[PDB]
Amino acid sequence: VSAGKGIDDFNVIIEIPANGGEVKYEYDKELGFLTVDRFMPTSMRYPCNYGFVPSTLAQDGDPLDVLVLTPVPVQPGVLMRVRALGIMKMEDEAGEDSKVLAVPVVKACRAYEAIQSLKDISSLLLDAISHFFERYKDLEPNKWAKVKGWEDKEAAKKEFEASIVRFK
Amino acid sequence: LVSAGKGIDDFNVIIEIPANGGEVKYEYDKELGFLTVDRFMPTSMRYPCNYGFVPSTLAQDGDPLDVLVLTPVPVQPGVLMRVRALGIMKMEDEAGEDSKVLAVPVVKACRAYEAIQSLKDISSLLLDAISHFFERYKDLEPNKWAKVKGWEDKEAAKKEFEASIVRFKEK
Amino acid sequence: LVSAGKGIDDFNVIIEIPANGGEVKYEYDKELGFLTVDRFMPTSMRYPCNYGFVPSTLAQDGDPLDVLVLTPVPVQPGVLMRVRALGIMKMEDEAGEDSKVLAVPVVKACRAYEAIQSLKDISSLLLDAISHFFERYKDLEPNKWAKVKGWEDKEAAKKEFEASIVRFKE
Amino acid sequence: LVSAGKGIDDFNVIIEIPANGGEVKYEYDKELGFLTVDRFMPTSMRYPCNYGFVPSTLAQDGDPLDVLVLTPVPVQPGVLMRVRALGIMKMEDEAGEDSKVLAVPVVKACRAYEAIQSLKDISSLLLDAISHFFERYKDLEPNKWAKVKGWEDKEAAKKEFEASIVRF
Amino acid sequence: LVSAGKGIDDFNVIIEIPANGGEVKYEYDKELGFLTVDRFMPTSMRYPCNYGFVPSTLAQDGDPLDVLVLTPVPVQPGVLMRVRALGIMKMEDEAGEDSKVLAVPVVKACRAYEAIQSLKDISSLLLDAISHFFERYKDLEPNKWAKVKGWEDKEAAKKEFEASIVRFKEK
Amino acid sequence: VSAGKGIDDFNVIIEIPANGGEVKYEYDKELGFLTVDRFMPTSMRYPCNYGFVPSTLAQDGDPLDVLVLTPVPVQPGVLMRVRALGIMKMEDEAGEDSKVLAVPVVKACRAYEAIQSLKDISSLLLDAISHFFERYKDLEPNKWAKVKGWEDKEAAKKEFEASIVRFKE
Ligand SMILES: [Mg+2]
Ligand SMILES: [Mn+2]
Ligand SMILES: [Mn+2]
Ligand SMILES: [Mn+2]
Ligand SMILES: [Mn+2]
Ligand SMILES: [Mn+2]
Ligand SMILES: [Mn+2]
Repeated sequence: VSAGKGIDDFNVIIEIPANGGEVKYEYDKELGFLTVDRFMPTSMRYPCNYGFVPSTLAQDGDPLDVLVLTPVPVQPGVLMRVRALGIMKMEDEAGEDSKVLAVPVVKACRAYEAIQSLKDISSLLLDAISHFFERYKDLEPNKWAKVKGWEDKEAAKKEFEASIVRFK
Repeated sequence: LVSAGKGIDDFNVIIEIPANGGEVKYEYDKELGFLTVDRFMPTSMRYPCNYGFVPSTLAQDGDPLDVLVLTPVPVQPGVLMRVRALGIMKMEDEAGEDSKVLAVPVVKACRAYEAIQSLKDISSLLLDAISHFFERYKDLEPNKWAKVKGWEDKEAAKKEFEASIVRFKEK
Repeated sequence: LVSAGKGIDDFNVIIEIPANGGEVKYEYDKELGFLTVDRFMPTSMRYPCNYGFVPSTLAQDGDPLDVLVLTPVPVQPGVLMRVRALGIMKMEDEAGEDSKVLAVPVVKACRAYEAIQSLKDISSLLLDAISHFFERYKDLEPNKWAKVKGWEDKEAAKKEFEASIVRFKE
Repeated sequence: LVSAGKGIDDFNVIIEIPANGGEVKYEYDKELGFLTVDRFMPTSMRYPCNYGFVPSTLAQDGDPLDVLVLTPVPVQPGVLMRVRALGIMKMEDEAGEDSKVLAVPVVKACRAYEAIQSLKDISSLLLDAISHFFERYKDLEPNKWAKVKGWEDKEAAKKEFEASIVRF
Repeated sequence: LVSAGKGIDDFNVIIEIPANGGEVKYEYDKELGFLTVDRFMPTSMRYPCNYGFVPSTLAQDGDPLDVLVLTPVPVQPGVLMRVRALGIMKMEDEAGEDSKVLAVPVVKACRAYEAIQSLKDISSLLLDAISHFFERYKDLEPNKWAKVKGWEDKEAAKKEFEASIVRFKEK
Repeated sequence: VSAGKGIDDFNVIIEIPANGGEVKYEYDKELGFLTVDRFMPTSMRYPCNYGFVPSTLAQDGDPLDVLVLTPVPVQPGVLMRVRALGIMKMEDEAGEDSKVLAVPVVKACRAYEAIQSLKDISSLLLDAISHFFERYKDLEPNKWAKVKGWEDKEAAKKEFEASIVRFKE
């Protein structure tokens, strides 16, 4: 699967739906199956859809992670075309592991057409997202996470581009 | 790789939208081998039944044959079913004519529907709700519109089905 | 395709029906690479746990080994997971012996079930509800029936497991 | 407090268990004016239709008349609705005879079921599913049994309804 | 006896239908003290927001004043909440006037909507979806009719609110 | 509505269902309605049903808070009979506001019949519960909570009885 055209139109395979999280799925490219990663014994729920960009490689060693805001949750395993608004910088027990924040391309979501950059997102929503990643590992032995903050679309673009070159 | 099936009485449909869904509209991409997001519908309308297509077919629309599938409960998108046609809904939108085959699961899959053999056996109010949905689900989309002409019997459905298999074969 | 896993303590399962599902019975078609509708259940019942099969195995009924998977929340149909067996539900139906392994996610995947290590750690009522389900869910289907012999330990589960793999490899 | 309604073609039902429900059984406490928890049920059985009672009636078992209500979608427990009878399910359990009126919403409330005027209008397969539920849902409790004698017409339903209003 | 509340910036609403619901429509019965079933909708549509009424008010149609309430997530039918008006949707049905106040929760209850103070703060796409719904939701119901005229401002909502209180008091 | 019989069989009116919480309901005794308190900004859900014991009065000025563990979530606004397993001690912005932990009476839930004390509950569940009340007001200015710890049924009973007294005055 291609990574997509670019930062304004790239592909994302959804692993976890908005409002999900009690079970964490991970896509297994080798087997071509959506797989169970872990059951999360906590009261936290994903504030948005969660997935990765195919044909990319982040420092983490996994494909680039993506957070996707949508009007309603998307079924895990589904592929969708999105555009970046910015990027969330964070680190966990493994190291640095930022997540791009995206919405669907205009062709797929007219309701979000007015949302063009990170500033068009309420700080409240960003706070809730940051809060989720700050705390969702609280009850997991040996696991932790710290959100450094948010950066703009250009930062997202750079990490996206660098992610393409790192792949192949 | 997936056959259209045996015939009008037992053919394959891949479900893209579950009954009562539509807020998010999925579409299967044969090239990628993934169910994909087509669009998010901003309208208050919801699909009145399951919606999908017959693999290995080609309608006059240039897209695989559309199929509405009535079932006791909604089916998960991305799932393949065996169905049988009861008839076909004729309509027209901005892109011209279009038709939707109306089907139910084969008897083996749904004994409860065995007595349903034709459009006559479907609640007139259900057929009306299906018509209304397609009449109305494009109301808020710019440069798009739709109009339902009427319903036609199983034989008409059979003709469109057979023809769509031919078009596919010749591609 | 997909291996069965390494052992009775750590093997692969593809989920076909989610816990609390069943109104539609799905089956995974390996030849087509699609989850398919098997049939719609006429009875007003629901699966008491997730239901699936072990890839690259072959039970006596001609299908891969059946597996019942207990999880904190239902798993989406079509998903592959890593599990470990607690025991096996011995049963026969209209097509012969078709026993089903009872499993839970491997520790790595479910810390909440770390303490569960045997059937005896499972609620007695739950096991009863599971037996009752398979005894009854085919009531309104002509010529279909089930008789559950009873539950047996992990060792019974292992032999059945390490026997279905032989049939498949042959 | 709350009347039984106008008649067999239009009477009141307080819903206690929604169609597809059953994992938790509610019952309405008239003395407190609250919907309460009755019991949680282990069985994998789910109610094949909505379940409730007619207020201001008295059945054999000392409780108000039981009603099964078929609707296009489940109804929230604790809600009051106006229904019309199609017939009556005759049955006996370990505590004696305890029939249940089968009903649908009045026409003004559900056009969809307008064509359903009597038991004959109900598929025998749905009746079997309902009968099966009440015969099996107490299986996990030995020495607790249930037997459905069969289904009787609207006139038999009307007799029991009026008889139960008498006792009250 | 539940009062209408303090005023247009803080009044009471009893929710009857949750956002995204509607397949069953409920009505609160003050006389019986029960939420009741009004009707089942055949149309394949869902409410674009929560729907309820202001207690201790009387609209021209003999029922309490209708209110549409936008919230972050659906509210359970039968629940009371404190809201503030943004405007009013003018509409008529088969019998006559049946306008509906549009509201959001008071700031105390919903911080996230603090910046929303007038209709212009609501996306026109949502308002269009709401208007479309009320124009079309009776389409399949016999002897019913609806026509949405447009949106009016907070001052208009206030007028209607205060008058409907007057009517109630007048008996 | 009375508080019920005692610590082993008392009445709870449910306000928030297990797995709910996005809308925080609160029962208004004056109006006789379940009402919206506020919408919760965090991406979290109650790890169990939440409610109160009628005809009680805790120190914060409200009826005694109760957490009820059930096999499935209970509809908000419903009354149920429960039995205490223990009590979660904690302070919030409004001061000491402990919450009794309970399960249904045996008649209502025979599956929980063997659960008689906190020891009988998964420690991971207790941790998920403590964590929830520690964090659920994170994005709420001037609201905060400190869980002191879990205490036994006798502790629960003492608080229960003390809340009865306060209500009676
Ligand atoms: Mg705070
Ligand atoms: Mn990563
Ligand atoms: Mn088409
Ligand atoms: Mn089998
Ligand atoms: Mn009875
Ligand atoms: Mn009105
Ligand atoms: Mn409190």
